[PDB]
Amino acid sequence: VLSEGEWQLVLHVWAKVEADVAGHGQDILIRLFKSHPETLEKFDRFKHLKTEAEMKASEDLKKHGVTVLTALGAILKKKGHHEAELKPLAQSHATKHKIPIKYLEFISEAIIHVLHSRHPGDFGADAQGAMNKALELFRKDIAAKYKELGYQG
Ligand code: HEM
Repeated sequence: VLSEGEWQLVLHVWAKVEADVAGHGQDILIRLFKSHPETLEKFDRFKHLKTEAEMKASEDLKKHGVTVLTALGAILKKKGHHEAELKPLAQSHATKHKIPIKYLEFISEAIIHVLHSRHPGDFGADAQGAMNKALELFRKDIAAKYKELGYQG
């Protein structure tokens, strides 16, 4: 679990991300779709995007970007009791979109990759440590509802 002090740095650096939701939303995705071209093939609305130029112009991504990073916001505030924000996401993620838990790893890798970029003196080590927990945790709760519907895979 995250201790009081552990959620506090998380909730802290996310208070910063709050500041600007969509540009953040931006990079993260470009960092999924770059490092793991496999992810891209999931998004039926985004695969025309060959290059990374194409991929920053496109305004339909940005606003997917906020969509995603809102869903993550709410889950976080609910620190550690989020088991009611999660259920919609776990459901469609398995059944509609047919996503691997391992792409929820790739994504989780890309987030942190980018709050080290856009967030020094709060996203140092100790923040990076709790942050990775609380996503670690995000996927465990996700992964376990997957088992349930039978897509631990
Ligand atoms: C922090 C990770 C993620 C979160 C919170 C997230 C959140 C959501 C939200 C709220 C939407 C719209 C509502 C819905 O369709 O259920 C969405 C759509 C979708 N998610 Fe995610 N998603 C996540 C991770 C992933 C991962 C990494 C992939 C792919 C490798 C993925 C692929 C999809 C797909 C393809 C859609 C359908 C897009 C469309 O046609 O509108 N998601 N997800």
